[PDB]
Amino acid sequence: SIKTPEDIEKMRVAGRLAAEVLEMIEPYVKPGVSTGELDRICNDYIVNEQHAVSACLGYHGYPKSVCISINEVVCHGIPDDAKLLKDGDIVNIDVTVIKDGFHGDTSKMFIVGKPTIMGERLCRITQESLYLALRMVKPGINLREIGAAIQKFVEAEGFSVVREYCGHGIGRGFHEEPQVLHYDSRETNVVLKPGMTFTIEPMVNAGKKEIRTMKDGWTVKTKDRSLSAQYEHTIVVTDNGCEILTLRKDDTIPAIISH
Ligand SMILES: O=C(O)c1ccc(-c2cc(Cl)ccc2Cl)o1
Ligand SMILES: [Mn+2]
Ligand SMILES: [Mn+2]
Ligand code: NA
Repeated sequence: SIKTPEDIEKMRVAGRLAAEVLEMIEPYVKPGVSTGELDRICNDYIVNEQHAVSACLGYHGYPKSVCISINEVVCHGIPDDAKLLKDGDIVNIDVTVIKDGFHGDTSKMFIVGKPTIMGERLCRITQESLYLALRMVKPGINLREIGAAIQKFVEAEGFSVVREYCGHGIGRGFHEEPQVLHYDSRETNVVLKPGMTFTIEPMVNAGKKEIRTMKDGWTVKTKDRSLSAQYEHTIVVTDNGCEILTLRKDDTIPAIISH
């Protein structure tokens, strides 16, 4: 569907709130803190300050408000009061809030304590793959091209792209069409049109692409247990490019990308 100007404004508000949760939580992401408390802090902020609601809580049965994945955990890490961040960890906090019926979806990586070379690199490269994808977004381009570009860049680094998960259209629904693959697929055939709103959220493994789901029915780790990183932004396709709806102060890319 092509969001109307009214819907797009609502997406701007929802996206801003999602981004601000990530900005707000940053100071708390330090050695010693539990992912459980981080989740509590995020939920209180969303509910009490943003007067919004986490879209993840209860989604497909998801138990928490935000997803927090550490190191080898690829995605859907479940916040837990007994899981503490430690020096060297790379942590993804993925937020999705619903405000006035619309969803804002975004995640970023946080480096805890003293960063490790592989960690800094995996995170920087993963974000750059998101960035290069964003710089390609504009009417007429096919999503297949974007997924192809992300994969090419990532694999050039000797990393791999997780295939089981993808970006997605977003709006009044958390996950709407189309699917936004972060790799080249002969199944992908979607030409971008202005007004389309979707996410780009590549999951990149330092090692092999294969994954493993744990036994809590949610946590996903790399099969080989290598590090995995992810960054995500919600965007709206504009007439000559796109507008990042979930941009943060620490983002090193413009909100409005012109072509
Ligand atoms: O960024 C996302 O699109 C995202 C993060 C977590 C999820 C999710 C996806 C499914 Cl299918 C079920 C439950 C959850 Cl929390 O989706
Ligand atoms: Mn997300
Ligand atoms: Mn998403
Ligand atoms: Na990870």
